[PDB]
Amino acid sequence: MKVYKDVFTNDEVCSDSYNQEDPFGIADFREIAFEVKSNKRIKGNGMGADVEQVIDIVDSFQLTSTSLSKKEYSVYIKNYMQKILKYLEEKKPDRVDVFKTKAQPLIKHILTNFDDFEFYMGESLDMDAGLTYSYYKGEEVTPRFVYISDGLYEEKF
Repeated sequence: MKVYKDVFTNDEVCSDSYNQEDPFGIADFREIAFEVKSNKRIKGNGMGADVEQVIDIVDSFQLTSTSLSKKEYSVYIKNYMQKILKYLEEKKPDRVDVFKTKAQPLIKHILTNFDDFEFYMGESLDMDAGLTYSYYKGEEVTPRFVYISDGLYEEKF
């Protein structure tokens, strides 16, 4: 089973146990991002309850939700993109051009719709590493999680 890890913290944030789809249903963004549909999970683990309802992705990869102002996010994302580009030049130079080119419209899409998102840090809680984005599509009852693929690397157990 293949797992996806943040290139900076090495936290696991997704895996092939989840089917990947086009981010926001936009095929043109698949080149640098993908999304997965989450589902409810019972007792994944305050004073407790008998039936603890959680989101499978969050529980599985031990993600922690985090809130932040739109301005703080714009600052964070500008630096995170530079950090990824620096990383790509050093380890995956063939991705440098697409990322630089395609990142802008994806980020502009997120910013334009900033209030529709929840954000998640991985296990290391590193505010400088990648964030996983979550949103509810139409009238769906569980969220979809979007990942910026160049900020991740693949690993096999």
